[PDB]
Amino acid sequence: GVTNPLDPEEFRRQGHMIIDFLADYYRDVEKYPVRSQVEPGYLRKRLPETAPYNPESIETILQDVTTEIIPGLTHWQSPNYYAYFPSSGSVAGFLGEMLSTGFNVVGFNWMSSPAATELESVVMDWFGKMLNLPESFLFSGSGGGVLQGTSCEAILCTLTAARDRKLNKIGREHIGRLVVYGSDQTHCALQKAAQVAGINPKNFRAIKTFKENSFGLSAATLREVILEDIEAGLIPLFVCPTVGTTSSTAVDPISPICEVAKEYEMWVHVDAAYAGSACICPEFRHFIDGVEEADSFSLNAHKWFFTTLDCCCLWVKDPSALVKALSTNPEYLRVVDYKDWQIALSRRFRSLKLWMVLRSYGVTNLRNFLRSHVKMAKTFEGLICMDGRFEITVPRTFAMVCFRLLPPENLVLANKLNQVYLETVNATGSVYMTHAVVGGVYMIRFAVGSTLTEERHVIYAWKILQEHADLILGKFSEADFSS
Amino acid sequence: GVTNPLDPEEFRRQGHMIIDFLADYYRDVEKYPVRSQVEPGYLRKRLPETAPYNPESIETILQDVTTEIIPGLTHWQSPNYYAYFPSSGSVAGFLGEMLSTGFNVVGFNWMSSPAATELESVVMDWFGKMLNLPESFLFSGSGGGVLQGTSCEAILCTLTAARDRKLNKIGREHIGRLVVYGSDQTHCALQKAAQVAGINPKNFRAIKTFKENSFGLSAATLREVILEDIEAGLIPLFVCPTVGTTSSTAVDPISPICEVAKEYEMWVHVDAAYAGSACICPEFRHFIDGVEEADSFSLNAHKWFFTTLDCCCLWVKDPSALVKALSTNPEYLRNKVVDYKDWQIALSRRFRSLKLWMVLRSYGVTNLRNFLRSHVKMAKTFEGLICMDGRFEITVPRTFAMVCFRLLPPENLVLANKLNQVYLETVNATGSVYMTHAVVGGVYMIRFAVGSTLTEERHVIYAWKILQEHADLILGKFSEADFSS
Repeated sequence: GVTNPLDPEEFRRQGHMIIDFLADYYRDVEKYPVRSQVEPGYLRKRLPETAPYNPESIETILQDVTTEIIPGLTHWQSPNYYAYFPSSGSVAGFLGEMLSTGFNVVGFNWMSSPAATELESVVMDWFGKMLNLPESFLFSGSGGGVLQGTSCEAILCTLTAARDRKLNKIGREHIGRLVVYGSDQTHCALQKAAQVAGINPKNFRAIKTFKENSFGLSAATLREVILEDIEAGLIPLFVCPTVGTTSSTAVDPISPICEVAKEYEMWVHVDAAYAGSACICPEFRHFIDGVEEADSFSLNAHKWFFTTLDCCCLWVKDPSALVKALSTNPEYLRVVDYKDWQIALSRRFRSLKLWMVLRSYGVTNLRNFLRSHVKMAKTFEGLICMDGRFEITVPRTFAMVCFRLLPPENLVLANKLNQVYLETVNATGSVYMTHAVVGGVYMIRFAVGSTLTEERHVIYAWKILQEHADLILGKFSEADFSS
Repeated sequence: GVTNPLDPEEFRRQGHMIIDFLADYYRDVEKYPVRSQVEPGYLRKRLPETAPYNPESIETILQDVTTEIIPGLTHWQSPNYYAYFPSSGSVAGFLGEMLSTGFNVVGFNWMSSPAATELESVVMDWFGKMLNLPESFLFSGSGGGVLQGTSCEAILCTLTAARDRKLNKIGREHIGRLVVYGSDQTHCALQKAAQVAGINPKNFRAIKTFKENSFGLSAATLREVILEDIEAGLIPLFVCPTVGTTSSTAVDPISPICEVAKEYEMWVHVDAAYAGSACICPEFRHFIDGVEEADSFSLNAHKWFFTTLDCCCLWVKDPSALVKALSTNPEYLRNKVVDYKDWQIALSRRFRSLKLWMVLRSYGVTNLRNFLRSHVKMAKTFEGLICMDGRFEITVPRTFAMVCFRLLPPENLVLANKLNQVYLETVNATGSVYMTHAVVGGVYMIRFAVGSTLTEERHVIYAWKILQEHADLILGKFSEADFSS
């Protein structure tokens, strides 16, 4: 009569069906245009306006996924996807999420599933030791790590913990004097966290960075701004140095910044959402030097660690600061209770993803995975440098190369040349790159991180960039870009 | 040579293994004790202290899942799980997450995956119309809906939107005077949202409720507290009436609450995290009457709508109020294609619309209505068995598929509370069933929440049998001195 929506045999049959559907997708993803070519509003036209009253077959639904959903996808998993930062995935990460979705437990507390809490603390110590984090960040020592969804939520929680730590000493009425510090390259997640956490919009600082420092935040500039804020009656609270900025993969020097922060009793959060995973490699560990003097450190394992979206790894020195700000149990009372470390109460079993990746691939293969991305980007950088019509705009640090086509007021023309040039390349659907404007310079970003990407795809992307460079420069007139 | 971590054939091979592993789990879940019986710290001692340098096989990991992970699980998917609220799942919803994790796109904006944005707006209109929400909550009309992870996140976003709307008019310096209003039964997600949003802790209100009103918030009591706050120089900002409270599934009357809230220009968010999905059935739609006068409305589709953890559904009359607070564009550009990241906290959004789309299509409105109805019937059946046993008592009216009850002794309250605490823990310790409790109005009561998808009538009857046999056991050897401590 009525089949249970979780019937084991129907789960088995349809599950095998979708596995085959997805394996075919990874096999054929290259045939699709990378950036979706549908028009806004395409899907509402093709779909009914109301839910169906009677059930539809999984066979019919899967066909609609092929005809209606897949065209409206920008294929982050395409090997020719080089936009933004990678949606780094893997078989192991996918299986860990499906085991998490299969068990479907709610990690509201330890008792709700003890493994969903204890496995998280183990793998965060695993990951932290591979990162060579100090014992002050590990359960092994005096710290701790927590898995979250995104970096914005992680930054939000460390910010409220920093806010509550200061306001509980000086009074809640001073919230309108707290200043949050970033660079003009810091990701929009910091400003959003400050807006949600009640920081005054006029008290967010995006400190100017300079080409002479490759747009990394100078501690000398940070101290100048703090003294200005202190003279204006404000209270410096929070600074967020970034390793691997999203625009140009700039790197803020953590140790000089923390030195300035301790003088003014400021919380330091190190944002390494993308590049942090590379410090698993000994030759890249120097990029987070000085993290031992910071209060919190975060990276997105879904960006450059194969887990699949989403898995944010947050290490803190003082988890009590998170609990004091995020727990709802009375202030006096304020086993691990992870819900008091983050926003989400109905936590997902995210540690399975990280556990699967670490076990299925091991430290050695994971290092070489990240190294292969960096090496393919180093090759792309070498190909650019051998073509005198191009220019590397900032030093490459982690697997992303920023470059621009040069023209054969001059900056505005060059910027327009690269916007048109990039746009014709993306319009082919053969590859996908995004851009950034750093120091007034419109530059193209080539971020090699898609798991399916091999050297032949990077070389193929170089061929298309060269062919389109031949096209635009061959018929170049500066009046065509002087508008 | 090393194989690509996303190799299609290896994905196919290992994927089929997990599907078989999970199907075996659903087939055999009844054999495990529902509440995990491990000791704290068991896992750290069975697992290595460092990550392995060399790869391990999926067959080895899977065996470790069986011997190390599964024992440390409390099986929310067990048909004998009646604790808290359900972790409502289904085949269709699991497959939606599978396709979402398989495509693994990032819904940062419309261009990053147009389908990941447009499908969400379609299905939210689908669900909203199934809930008979007014057009002011739909994209067809004046409003819109957004999919988030959890209701606390959804309440936080809605609260900061209400905060910014007020503070943009009167000035940011008045944040220390804003007051957030809830009942003493309101879920702690509201208080957590107020703590994050910068609301002063002494300006959070947990207004007292009374057994005479089944612990629903009285609009007259709410108006009394507001006048006290106004007379004390405070600014009432935000009230969150609940349909289906967590402890006793109480329901707050929405219409008179917004009437009070309209008088003092307050934002109203209707929290229906658990019970909200039931109102797609016309005979339960009356429970959210008055939502036409609220500003926002939320339910957890992972709680009672089969998606899977997690899927929170938030409808708002004015999405621009969310954009004004959550956008990082400068304030003059927010002051004017959907960009869902500005409706919520998450920037790197997940393709959550697949889950909801899959559930709605694979089962349809009629079958989905009957799924929820069957849970209510089974709970009403459980309620009937309780009344026929004179040793038990129903403590609050049953509203949506959760029954509150307690064992009665042969103050009396302290002894009765201690009796039910011992009684409940002895039942949960068997591992045959799992139910949690709540102290409402000074009364310790046991909660029986029928929502796990695999739960059938035989499981509810089985749980009633377990409760009766323990009742016979506790009361057969009853002595007042055994509980008067």
